[PDB]
Amino acid sequence: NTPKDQEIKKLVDQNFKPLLEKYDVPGMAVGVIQNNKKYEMYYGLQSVQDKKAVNSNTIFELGSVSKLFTATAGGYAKNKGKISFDDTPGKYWKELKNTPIDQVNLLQLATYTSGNLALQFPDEVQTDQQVLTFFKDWKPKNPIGEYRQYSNPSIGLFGKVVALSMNKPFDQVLEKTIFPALGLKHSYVNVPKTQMQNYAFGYNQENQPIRVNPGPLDAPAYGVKSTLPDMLSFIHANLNPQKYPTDIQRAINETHQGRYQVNTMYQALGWEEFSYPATLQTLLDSNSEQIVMKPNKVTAISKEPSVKMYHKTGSTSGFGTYVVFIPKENIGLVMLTNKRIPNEERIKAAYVVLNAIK
Ligand SMILES: *[B@]([O])([C]N1[C]=C(C2=[C]C(C([N])=O)=[C][C]=[C]2)N=N1)OP([O])([O])=O
Repeated sequence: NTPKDQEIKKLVDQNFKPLLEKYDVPGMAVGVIQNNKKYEMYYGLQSVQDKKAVNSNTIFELGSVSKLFTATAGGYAKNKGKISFDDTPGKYWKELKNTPIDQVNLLQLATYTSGNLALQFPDEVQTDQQVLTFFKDWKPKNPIGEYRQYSNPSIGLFGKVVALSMNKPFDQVLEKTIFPALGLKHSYVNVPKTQMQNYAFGYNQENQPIRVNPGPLDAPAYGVKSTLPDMLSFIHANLNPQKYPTDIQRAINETHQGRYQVNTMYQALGWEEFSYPATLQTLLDSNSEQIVMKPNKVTAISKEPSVKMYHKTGSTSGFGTYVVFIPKENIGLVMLTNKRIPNEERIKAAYVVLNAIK
């Protein structure tokens, strides 16, 4: 009676479109993939001052969704035998050998359980020497492996170690190896001069234009930029790993493996994992201030569900991201905004749309 493309458009209009007015968001891209059919919805402006409309070429900052590519790079290196998750960083970054940080394994760095790493490096840490000094001077606090504290330095160090293991800088690992293996054409650590015209401005809480600041180990933690079509291709790879070459197939499957529990949230590699079907409140609880900002004692997985779903939020000063996929239903959703909106609104909108689709 109404074509599938129009039904998805109507659901996204009902649930995502009102957030633009509510939070004064200049631009938004919402993608759905179902049964290998991609649906792209674009709203508003990539640049207010240049009057440039959001389109399929628009490049957004992914923020912490960048961690999913770092995790994928880690999975790739492990399954090629370049690293083991039981290894310590000193094995690859020789200047960390026999330092206290060398008592933390790569899996613990990737999944934020060092027991003494905060969300950000200190502001003063900028250069490679300052990053090295920081990790050399690092001392434990909580028992290693027992406490989850969401941390850019933690997965940043994991990223740097993965890069050393593949004998390339981290930016080249993604741009030359991982992005091409996933078939991504417009995904960047460094947006080249020829694509700056497609790079959206972010907008802060006063709707002033801004972009991400350079930082220590930024690329592996929050430094990736992508388009809606690329992020839908990335969700396709996660929904259909069997259709990709062996190396990247095993990489993707590695990122789906739950490592521990924090109540109903299973920490996989980058991805957060949930028993499917999941309640809205289970997905909302995953990004509570308690889980995101504070240390939490982890428990061993005591119930492994047969059927799972996965999501990840991402924010920079000027951009919001949300990606979610459900293997059982062969469906996923990407939301990109050039203004931060509350995580709860991203998760709720996606939940209603993915549960409403026939
Ligand atoms: B990640 O996005 C955690 N997160 C937020 C940021 C960040 C970085 C900047 C910047 N200009 O460097 C500004 C604001 C925020 N880095 N890492 O995960 P979630 O939990 O979705 O915030």
